[PDB]
Amino acid sequence: TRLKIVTIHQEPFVYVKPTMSDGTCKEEFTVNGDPVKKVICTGPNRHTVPQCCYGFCIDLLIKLARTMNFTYEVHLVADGKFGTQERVNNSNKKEWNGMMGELLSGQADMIVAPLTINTERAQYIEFSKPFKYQGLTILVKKGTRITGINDPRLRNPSDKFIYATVKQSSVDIYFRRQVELSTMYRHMEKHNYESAAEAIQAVRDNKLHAFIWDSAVLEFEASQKCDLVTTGELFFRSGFGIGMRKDSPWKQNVSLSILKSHENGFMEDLDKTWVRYQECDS
Repeated sequence: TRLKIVTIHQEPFVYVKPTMSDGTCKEEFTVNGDPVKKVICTGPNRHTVPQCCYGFCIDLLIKLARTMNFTYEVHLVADGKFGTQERVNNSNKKEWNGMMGELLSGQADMIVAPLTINTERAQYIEFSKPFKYQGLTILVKKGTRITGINDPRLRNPSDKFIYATVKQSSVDIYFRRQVELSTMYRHMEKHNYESAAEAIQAVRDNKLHAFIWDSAVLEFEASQKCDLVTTGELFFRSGFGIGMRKDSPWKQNVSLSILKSHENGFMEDLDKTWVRYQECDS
């Protein structure tokens, strides 16, 4: 009877850590001194095992479950991707990968993660109203001089300045579905990473010069690591929403909960707990 919730590792929305030797999760406290709420999330470490999950989206999940009175089980997307539609098995048959695919196949009943709301996905699933308003920006090593998405080193691609995004993500599609961005798309196609964490590390290690990704994630990362910065103003706006199959019995109630959370300070408090609370030190 409990909902199968699928999520993905993506700080500060979802942290994923090993359980202690006894199988439980380490007792930690937020910046406010409150216990950090932790849930067991099974997924690849390959090898699939129980792990500890917490963060902005986990607090949101707990709030939704309480408000809507439902039980759940959380697992991390098996292929580690957000989701794009592609031909499979060397055929012309198209299927969605990532969390999108799991939701459509029934492996998941609800996607609770920093999932971007876009038109392509909305053609196959239903989204709640946005639980977070953000956009796209660019992450670079402090010192790198880039104006933004219109910088010549991005518009006139060269092996001297490498940039990329994450494979099978909404950002990949944003560029793929725009002829005006064909040159850029062709460049990133040869450099895209499997996960945001790896791309961010690459920028830090000087192996990737620019990482194009969600501003909610990049601004947090850049604000916690003083060697990393973002290019400032977002070049596109998008929201994160809860994902459900079309004609789901949870759609209306999920959006009602999100509305209330935007109205009473709950969402704002999540930002003060998980996003803006301290200076760089990582």
